[PDB]
Amino acid sequence: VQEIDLGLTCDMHVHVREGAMCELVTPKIRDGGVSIAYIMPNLQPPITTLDRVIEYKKTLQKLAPKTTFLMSFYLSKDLTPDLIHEAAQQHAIRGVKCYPAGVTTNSAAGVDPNDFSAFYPIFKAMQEENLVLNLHGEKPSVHDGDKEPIHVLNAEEAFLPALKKLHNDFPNLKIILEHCTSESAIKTIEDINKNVKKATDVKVAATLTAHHLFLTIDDWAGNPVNFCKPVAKLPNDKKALVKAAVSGKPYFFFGSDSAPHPVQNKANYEGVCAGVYSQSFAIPYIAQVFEEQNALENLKGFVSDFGISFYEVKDSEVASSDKAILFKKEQVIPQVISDGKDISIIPFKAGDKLSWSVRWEPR
Amino acid sequence: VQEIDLGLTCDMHVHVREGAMCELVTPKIRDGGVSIAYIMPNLQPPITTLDRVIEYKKTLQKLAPKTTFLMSFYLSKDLTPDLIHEAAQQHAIRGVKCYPAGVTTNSAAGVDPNDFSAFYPIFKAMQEENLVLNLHGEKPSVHDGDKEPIHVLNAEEAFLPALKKLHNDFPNLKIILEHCTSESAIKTIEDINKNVKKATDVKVAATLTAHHLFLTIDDWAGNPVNFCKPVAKLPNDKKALVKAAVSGKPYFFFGSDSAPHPVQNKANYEGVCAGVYSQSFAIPYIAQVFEEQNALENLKGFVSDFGISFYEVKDSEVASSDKAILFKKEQVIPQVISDGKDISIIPFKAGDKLSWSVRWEPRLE
Ligand SMILES: [Zn+2]
Ligand SMILES: [Zn+2]
Ligand SMILES: [Zn+2]
Ligand SMILES: [Zn+2]
Repeated sequence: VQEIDLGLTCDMHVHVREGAMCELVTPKIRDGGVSIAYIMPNLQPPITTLDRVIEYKKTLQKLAPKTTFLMSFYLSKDLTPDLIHEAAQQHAIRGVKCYPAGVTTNSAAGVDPNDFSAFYPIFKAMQEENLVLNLHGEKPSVHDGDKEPIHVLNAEEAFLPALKKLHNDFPNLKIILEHCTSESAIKTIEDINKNVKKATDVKVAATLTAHHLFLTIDDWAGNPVNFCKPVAKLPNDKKALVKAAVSGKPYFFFGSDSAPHPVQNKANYEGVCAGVYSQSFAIPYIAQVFEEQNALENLKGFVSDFGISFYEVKDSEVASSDKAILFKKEQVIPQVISDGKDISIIPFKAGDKLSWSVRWEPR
Repeated sequence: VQEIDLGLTCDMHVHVREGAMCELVTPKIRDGGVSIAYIMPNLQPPITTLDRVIEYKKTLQKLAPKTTFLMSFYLSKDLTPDLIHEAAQQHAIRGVKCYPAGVTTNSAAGVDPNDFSAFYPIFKAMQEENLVLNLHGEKPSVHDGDKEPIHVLNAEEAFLPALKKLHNDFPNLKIILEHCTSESAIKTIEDINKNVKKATDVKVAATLTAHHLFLTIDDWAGNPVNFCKPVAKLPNDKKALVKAAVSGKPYFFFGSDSAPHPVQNKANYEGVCAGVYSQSFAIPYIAQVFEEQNALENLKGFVSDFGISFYEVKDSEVASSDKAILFKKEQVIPQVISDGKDISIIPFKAGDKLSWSVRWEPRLE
């Protein structure tokens, strides 16, 4: 019967796809306890045009009238500085998401993190419009050449100098290292923020998923349902991520990277789709971690305050002022999330018990 | 055509299962270029009795009369020193294979490698009978307690102290660290063999698979068909394995760990079966590596000489004196291996090119 008032919760890294999948999962943002969602653009084809991002947002709002949607473009050679200014001036986007080519779902149209300079006109326009640059910070794999090989376990660490160069070259650009998975990345974000004294001083932040606070390599070795990018790494990495999430620092906040796939796309003998589905119980998953760490006092900062501050979400843009309330009523995660038609998704931690449930309080 | 006479080739780590799968796969030992096969025992139930291992060998010999079968027991709670002596004296087994409990396929009846002491009477009997102790050298994963976490990436390295203690405590026992996957393991096998002058000096050997000479973690992360145990690890590990395989050292030789699974046991969202199926093109896979490494002169040692020497295979045990001839005919690995009934297997490197092919020639002398 214990309750925690989390206010206007934020999930700053959401995939809702299109079609019937989108109709199934978009109402789960609210059901999982999230008021505000930052919507990723890696559709097929990626979202790179104004009319597409406008229609997509209106489609989400039709499906969930109480959810606040922040939208993004997919970083691509199709983008122009003029397009960035137009989209920003119409409040059609809040940021631009960068996928390195080949590293994850629908990243074939993505970029080379060896030649980010080709997108400096875009970053310049984003900086002028106070838009956020979201990075999938993994270098593409390479096992040859003059250089130490890059593989799924060190690809994030190998990306960190690209992060530092972007922050150096665009010091007023807000940049997010999305879904951090390595101890090395946590330390880099902390070191970048060494001189920050209030939350509004943060320019470079990192999001943390629910599933990387639980998983290590042992959990997805043999279990495609736990396979995502960046891959869950070693116990020392998991410990560093959990310490960061409960740290109370303004430069870490919640982004689930909830990535829904129909079960048949996870049960492949080759080319398994990467992604973990956590939307249905997003805030309860996080509460489990914060309870185990005796850090529930810091839950609201991680899932509400810090994301709102970083994205400068105004009360005038919220779709609903309802507050998310956690209450300590145990529940069992179902085996599947289904639309009763052709889509079944296996949820993260299917079959496990969670100590907290989430409801909504007006005003 | 360029040809290499590989003679009596051996694959010292073979799974052929039972029933219809066995009927499909056992003929592929010969088709893949292998004369001598060491047959692993992790059946359901595991092979732990004399009559079972005798009847199993008879089944295999019927399916492949020209293949030489060396048999093993599974290291289980039920094994007794008297049974080791009995099976050895009847030439019913050449060794005993140890699976750490829970680490891989049909390992639930296996051991705790943290307390091997309960099996020391078995190892003493094996040592007296000159039987080989085959180790799946991985410690089971542990994430609780206060000691070192163990996970799929360091479980082999974590096992290496256990290997050294067994070698120290049973210095005359032939021991194989099966399917090595880590640079750490290669270094340990190399240092155990620091003072070895000829092949017959080797007491502790290691087998290397075909697929660990190709694969890294990147290749199985989203590809269940490439998932096996021990998992393929980092590029630095694969570098060490390939260098060991072409080293010409007598303490490394070929064991495929070819592990057939029906495709439906790989296309799972959880509990993907561990194992790569390499039998159908076993020797051509290895030839690919030795060619790319410019070490084809060392191929015969890796796939024939060293395994025959370590297991002390005699001409009198040999089911057929046919010689395996590698010839430089490019070929394309199929997408599926099937029996035309209910079984389809995805072979290793399905769809790829191989520079070599294999055929058989009689001994005419
Ligand atoms: Zn991503
Ligand atoms: Zn994502
Ligand atoms: Zn094994
Ligand atoms: Zn095996």
